[PDB]
Amino acid sequence: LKLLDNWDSVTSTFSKLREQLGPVTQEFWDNLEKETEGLRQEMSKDLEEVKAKVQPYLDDFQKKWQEEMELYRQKVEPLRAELQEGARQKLHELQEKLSPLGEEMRDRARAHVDALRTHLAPYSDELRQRLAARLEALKENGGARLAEYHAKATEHLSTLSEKAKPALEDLRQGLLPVLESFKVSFLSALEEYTKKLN
Amino acid sequence: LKLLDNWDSVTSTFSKLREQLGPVTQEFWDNLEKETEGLRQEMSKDLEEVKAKVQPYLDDFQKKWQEEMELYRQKVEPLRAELQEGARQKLHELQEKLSPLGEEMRDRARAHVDALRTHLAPYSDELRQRLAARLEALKENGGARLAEYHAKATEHLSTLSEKAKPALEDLRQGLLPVLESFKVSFLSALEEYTKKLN
Ligand SMILES: CCCCCCCC/C=C\CCCCCCCC(=O)OC[C@H](COP(=O)(O)OCC[N+](C)(C)C)OC(=O)CCCCCCC/C=C\CCCCCCCC
Ligand SMILES: CCCCCCCC/C=C\CCCCCCCC(=O)OC[C@H](COP(=O)(O)OCC[N+](C)(C)C)OC(=O)CCCCCCC/C=C\CCCCCCCC
Ligand SMILES: CCCCCCCC/C=C\CCCCCCCC(=O)OC[C@H](COP(=O)(O)OCC[N+](C)(C)C)OC(=O)CCCCCCC/C=C\CCCCCCCC
Ligand SMILES: CCCCCCCC/C=C\CCCCCCCC(=O)OC[C@H](COP(=O)(O)OCC[N+](C)(C)C)OC(=O)CCCCCCC/C=C\CCCCCCCC
Ligand SMILES: CCCCCCCC/C=C\CCCCCCCC(=O)OC[C@H](COP(=O)(O)OCC[N+](C)(C)C)OC(=O)CCCCCCC/C=C\CCCCCCCC
Ligand SMILES: CCCCCCCC/C=C\CCCCCCCC(=O)OC[C@H](COP(=O)(O)OCC[N+](C)(C)C)OC(=O)CCCCCCC/C=C\CCCCCCCC
Ligand SMILES: CCCCCCCC/C=C\CCCCCCCC(=O)OC[C@H](COP(=O)(O)OCC[N+](C)(C)C)OC(=O)CCCCCCC/C=C\CCCCCCCC
Ligand SMILES: CCCCCCCC/C=C\CCCCCCCC(=O)OC[C@H](COP(=O)(O)OCC[N+](C)(C)C)OC(=O)CCCCCCC/C=C\CCCCCCCC
Ligand SMILES: CCCCCCCC/C=C\CCCCCCCC(=O)OC[C@H](COP(=O)(O)OCC[N+](C)(C)C)OC(=O)CCCCCCC/C=C\CCCCCCCC
Ligand SMILES: CCCCCCCC/C=C\CCCCCCCC(=O)OC[C@H](COP(=O)(O)OC[C@H](N)C(=O)O)OC(=O)CCCCCCC/C=C\CCCCCCCC
Ligand SMILES: CCCCCCCC/C=C\CCCCCCCC(=O)OC[C@H](COP(=O)(O)OC[C@H](N)C(=O)O)OC(=O)CCCCCCC/C=C\CCCCCCCC
Repeated sequence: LKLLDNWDSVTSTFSKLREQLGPVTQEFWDNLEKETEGLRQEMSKDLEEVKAKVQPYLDDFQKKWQEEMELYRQKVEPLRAELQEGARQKLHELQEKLSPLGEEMRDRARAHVDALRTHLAPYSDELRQRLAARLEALKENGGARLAEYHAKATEHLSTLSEKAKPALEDLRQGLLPVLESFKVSFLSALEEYTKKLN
Repeated sequence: LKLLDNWDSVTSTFSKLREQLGPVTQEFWDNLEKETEGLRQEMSKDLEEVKAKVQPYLDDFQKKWQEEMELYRQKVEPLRAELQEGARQKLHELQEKLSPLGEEMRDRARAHVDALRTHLAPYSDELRQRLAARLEALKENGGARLAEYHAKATEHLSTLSEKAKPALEDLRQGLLPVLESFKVSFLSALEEYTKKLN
């Protein structure tokens, strides 16, 4: 009955609020009407004058924009002409280098890579020797390491059997009564919660 | 209660671990010896050959570095001159643009700003006329709203006190017996809980 009576206090509040919301909206709408009414009178000024002035405003900016566009176009032509001539000259100077210095770079690259090839050839040969030596050393040792690891694993497993058998059985032998004692507490605890929560 | 039994089992596993550690580390060290010495067989040749590899490699790289460095002297240096003249030309091209177009942009700015002067000032003044009416409406509706809010405040306060009294009465009149009931449930709960956690 707690929530039932408490809800009544909430319901009455809603009723009181609803009876107040009426006048609230009535007066608020009334005040809003004056607000919008004023804004309407203002709209007949704001938009009216902004439209009456939008003509000379836009025409002014447009006129000047046209001048700006004309001036820009009157400049863009000779400017592009200068840029084009300059570009041709500058690009030509670049071509005067891309060709000789380009071939020079290619010719030097020939030597660069040729020396590299003549270096990589014996290098890789010796690298193969290194790999052969390293892999073989790691192989002979690898087999021993694997054999040793097998022994270590064998000893690990045999000792693990001291855990998988005795220790595990011991744990189970402990778990059994542990679970039983836990069952006792769990059973009573469940009764406890149920006795108080219901 | 049987933690001693479990702990002993853990102790046994620790001893078994040590029984492993001894032999395992012994052969592991023997393994490490094979690894260290084995790796040394590789490392000796590796390091010795590294000397016979890095020396002619740095030399080869230095040769290429010279070709590249000297190459850059016959490329970057003259190109710096080509680009210098090109930049100077471009700067001249730009200077002959930033001056006329620069003052032109300023003239445009003058025409736009002066326009904005007679476009923003008069408009803001008209906006002042509008804002005055807007604020006047807001002040009127605000004055009314202040009264409405004041009235509604008293109406809401009366409904609040009209609720607070009986609500607090019923709430306390509910809390009093409910607390006693809660105490009973809590006392029985605690009393029995300590019995299970005994
Ligand atoms: C059937 C279903 C029923 C439904 C349930 C309804 C029943 C609920 C019943 C009662 C609720 C009322 C709450 C208790 C009344 C508060 C009394 C009060 O005024 O108590 C203030 C104390 C703070 O101590 P003090 O400094 O005043 O005292 C030390 C004084 N010496 C240092 C200053 C001098 O507070 C305390 O006792 C309270 C604990 C500490 C308060 C810390 C402040 C917490 C603030 C905000 C938490 C907001 C979480 C929201 C964020 C979520 C984001 C997602
Ligand atoms: C239909 C169902 C609808 C849903 C229901 C909604 C729930 C509403 C009901 C209950 C809410 C539970 C909260 C009650 C807690 C008490 C608040 C209060 O009363 O605490 C008074 C104190 C006085 O200050 P002190 O230094 O002595 O206390 C400092 C003391 N210590 C440090 C312990 C805190 O205040 C403070 O602690 C800090 C507060 C400062 C307040 C300044 C007021 C400024 C004026 C106007 C702000 C307008 C807000 C508009 C929102 C409308 C609200 C109706
Ligand atoms: C201390 C005393 C404090 C005084 C407190 C004042 C309380 C008055 C305020 C609010 C009344 C709360 C009413 C709650 C009752 C439940 C109504 C209901 O049956 O609720 C459920 C419905 C439907 O579920 P749903 O649509 O939410 O879920 C959508 C999710 N799906 C689709 C999965 C279903 O929810 C809906 O109908 C959505 C309802 C959202 C409407 C909230 C009320 C907004 C009121 C005013 C807005 C302000 C206008 C002013 C601005 C004008 C400036 C000129
Ligand atoms: C939420 C927490 C965030 C808080 C941050 C913001 C606070 C700052 C305060 C206010 C700024 C809010 C402005 C954004 C306006 C909301 C727009 C919106 O998201 O709206 C949604 C509503 C809901 O409906 P709907 O979208 O489902 O339907 C339309 C769809 N259809 C086609 C499907 C059926 O749309 C409607 O109610 C329909 C609208 C009908 C338009 C009528 C226009 C009448 C003309 C003039 C009125 C005069 C105003 C005077 C100026 C006074 C300024 C003080
Ligand atoms: C007294 C009262 C006066 C005060 C007024 C002052 C303000 C007036 C200013 C702007 C209002 C615009 C008026 C609406 C009228 C038309 C709108 C419209 O439709 O005009 C169409 C245009 C063009 O479109 P079109 O390609 O079809 O025509 C191009 C076709 N030709 C090339 C192919 C041939 O469009 C446009 O002018 C669209 C430009 C606007 C861009 C909107 C997209 C926004 C995108 C994302 C929202 C991001 C929010 C970011 C938040 C972060 C903030 C930090
Ligand atoms: C951990 C052992 C302790 C070592 C110490 C004692 C030594 C014992 C003696 C010898 C060791 C023998 C080594 C054998 C281990 C190889 C494991 C392996 O080959 O694994 C990779 C496999 C790959 O998957 P798949 O090809 O079989 O499946 C694909 C299935 N499809 C395609 C078929 C359907 O995965 C599997 O077999 C999944 C097996 C998941 C194993 C989870 C073990 C988590 C234990 C500890 C993590 C934390 C260590 C940090 C301790 C910090 C202490 C401070
Ligand atoms: C002293 C200590 C001892 C010494 C130790 C060092 C030993 C290391 C040994 C050899 C180095 C080679 C490493 C990379 C292995 C792959 C070699 C190979 O078979 O590669 C083939 C690729 C394929 O290219 P494609 O022309 O057939 O395909 C063009 C296709 N389409 C046109 C559709 C775009 O060739 C490429 O990625 C390269 C061609 C693209 C050129 C890119 C620019 C590179 C910049 C500077 C030259 C750097 C030389 C340094 C070596 C690194 C090479 C990546
Ligand atoms: C001892 C050895 C010395 C090494 C010296 C090397 C530098 C000396 C300079 C020049 C001569 C060597 C030339 C090597 C450069 C050419 C790389 C190349 O063959 O490029 C071709 C790619 C093709 O693109 P795609 O659209 O046809 O393929 C997209 C189509 N799909 C997706 C199907 C594949 O790119 C293009 O053609 C676009 C070209 C963009 C330019 C890339 C140049 C990158 C080089 C260096 C910048 C590094 C900055 C790192 C900073 C660290 C400093 C320590
Ligand atoms: C239905 C509508 C009716 C109106 C309801 C009025 C009745 C009150 C009823 C219930 C309580 C509502 C809950 C208030 C919310 C708690 C806010 C809070 O947690 O507040 C304390 C915190 C703590 O920081 P602090 O105090 O050290 O810093 C203050 C900094 N200070 C000096 C620099 C400016 O403050 C902050 O987070 C900083 C924010 C402080 C803002 C103060 C606002 C001052 C404005 C006007 C004062 C008007 C009083 C007239 C009352 C009108 C009755 C009709
Ligand atoms: C860590 C990230 C680095 C990224 C850098 C990106 C920027 C690239 C832009 C321009 C190229 C670099 C242009 C470098 C110009 C050198 C500028 C210079 O004087 O630098 C000095 C510093 C010294 O630092 P310290 O901390 O040692 O001492 C600071 C000192 N006390 C102080 O108060 O300043 O040394 C340095 O950091 C610079 C080392 C220069 C050695 C190599 C000089 C290069 C010479 C020739 C070029 C040959 C090109 C070879 C490459 C071809 C391809 C294979
Ligand atoms: C009457 C029965 C009713 C039944 C109740 C059933 C439910 C019980 C469950 C929850 C209710 C308890 C709710 C307790 C809420 C505690 C709220 C609180 O103030 O917490 C703070 C403490 C802080 O401890 P620390 O004090 O040691 O502080 C030092 C801190 N680092 C510093 O620099 O200052 O944090 C801690 O409590 C944790 C560390 C505690 C250290 C001591 C830990 C000591 C723990 C146990 C005691 C020894 C066991 C003896 C055997 C008896 C059992 C048979």
